[PDB]
Amino acid sequence: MDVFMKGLSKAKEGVVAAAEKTKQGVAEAAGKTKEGVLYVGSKTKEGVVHGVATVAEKTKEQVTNVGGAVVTGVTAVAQKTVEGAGSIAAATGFVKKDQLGKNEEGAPQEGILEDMPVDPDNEAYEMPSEEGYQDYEPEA
Repeated sequence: MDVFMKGLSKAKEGVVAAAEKTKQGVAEAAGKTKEGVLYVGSKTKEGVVHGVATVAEKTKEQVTNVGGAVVTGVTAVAQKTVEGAGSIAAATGFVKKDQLGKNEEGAPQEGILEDMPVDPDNEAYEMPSEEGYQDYEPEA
């Protein structure tokens, strides 16, 4: 599924590039405007600061509520996905390969293989890596 991983990354890259482009365009327009300077906000700045402190306390309480909602979504999504996965496997009938009909076999043959068997097993007890080994002597 290397193609799926590549496609997933491609979409992520597009989203990042789009978000960055929009942010840059907005920042430029926000500073390009000279109306804000003429309008003046120094008086509102002090008012905004007091308002922000009040909002901050209100925001903190709301933030906690939002955090809980976010957790619920994560809990609800993970659980339903686990259940849906099981349902899919059940419908599939847990099959390694999808095939129809029976595999006909016949025409017996005999012969030998020039290439000896790989034999993954080393037929050796071998020592455990837990004991380890010494790379230095006590002398020095």
